[PDB]
Amino acid sequence: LSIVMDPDELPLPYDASKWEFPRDRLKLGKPLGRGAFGQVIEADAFGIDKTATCRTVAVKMLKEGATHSEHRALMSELKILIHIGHHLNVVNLLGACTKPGGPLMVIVEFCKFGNLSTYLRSKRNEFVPYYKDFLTLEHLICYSFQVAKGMEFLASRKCIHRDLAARNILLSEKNVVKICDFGLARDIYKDPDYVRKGDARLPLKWMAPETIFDRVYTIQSDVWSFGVLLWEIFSLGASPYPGVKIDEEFCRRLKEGTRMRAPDYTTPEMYQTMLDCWHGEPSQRPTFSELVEHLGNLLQANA
Ligand SMILES: CCN(CC)CCNC(=O)c1c(C)[nH]c(/C=C2\C(=O)Nc3ccc(F)cc32)c1C
Repeated sequence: LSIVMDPDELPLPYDASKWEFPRDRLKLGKPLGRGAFGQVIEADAFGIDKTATCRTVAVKMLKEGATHSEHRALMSELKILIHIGHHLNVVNLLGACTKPGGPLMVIVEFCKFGNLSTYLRSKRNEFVPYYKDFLTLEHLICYSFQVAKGMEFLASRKCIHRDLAARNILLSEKNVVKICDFGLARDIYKDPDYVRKGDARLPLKWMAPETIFDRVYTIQSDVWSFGVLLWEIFSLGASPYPGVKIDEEFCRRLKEGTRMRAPDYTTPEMYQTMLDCWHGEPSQRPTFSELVEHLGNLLQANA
C-alpha cells in the first residue's frame, strides 16, 4: 500500500472505544473497486457518526485468497488512518470492525463520484473555461488547490504518498476531492499505469527521477507526482506522456530536463507550475505548503 509515514523521520495501541464499530450496524453492498487481495465495498452503516441516522460509507476489506500478510497490511492502513487523523481533502476513517471471529474492516468516507481521472475524462463534453453541471476552469484550479492542501496536511502528519495520481483522488458531493490510497483494492498487475520492473510494477509516469533511478521517496519526489497530477487535471483525465513508450529510453530524456507539453485546458500559470514541480533538483521544486498558496492565488485570479 501507498500512503505511508516518511522514513526521513522515524522512529500507541488501537482505541476500540473510539473506533470499533458493530458488524451488525454495517450493511454491505456492491464492490467499488477490486484488486488482488483487497476490495473497497460500498456499505450502509447505521448511526456511525449521527446517533440513529444511516449513512453511506466505503468499507475496505480483504477478499478471498488473502493471507495474514494482507491482513497485516490492512491492520497497517487503519493504523496510519488513525494517525493522520481528520482532514477534509483526504479520505477519513469513520470506524473499524477489528473484532475476532470476523473479517477485518476499515470504514472510510464514501465518495459518490469515484476517482478524479475517470470523472474528468467523462466530462470532456460538458466543460467550459467560464450551463449547470458543466466543468469550468474555476473547478479545475479548485481541485488542484484542494489536493495541494490535502497533500500539505498529509505532510504535517509526517506522511508520504508513494503513488500520488489523479486515479488515487476521489470526488464527492459538492466538489470536495479527497486524497486516498486504494491500497489492496487496486490491482497493479492489471492497471497499465503500472509498469513491470522485475516483479516490482511502478507508476513510472508519476514517479520522480530520484525515486526511479535510486529509490528516494520524499515529500518532494511527490511534488513531481503532483506536477503530473496537475497535468491529468488540465487535460481532463488524459494519461501522461501520450503514445510515448515507457522504457529505458523514457527515463533517460526525463533527467535531460525533458517535460510533457501543455495539456489542452491548462492556463499559462498552471503550466509553469507543472514545470516547477518537474525540477531536476528535488530541492528547487516547491513545497506543497508553497503550492497551496500559489494555487490559492491562481484561484482568486480566475475571478
Ligand atoms: C459509470 C460510473 N459509475 C456508476 C455506476 C461510478 C462508479 N463508482 C466507483 O467506481 C467508485 C466509487 C463511488 N467510490 C469508489 C472508491 C472509494 C470511495 O468511495 N471511498 C474510498 C476511500 C478510500 C479508497 F481507497 C477508495 C474509496 C469507487 C472506485
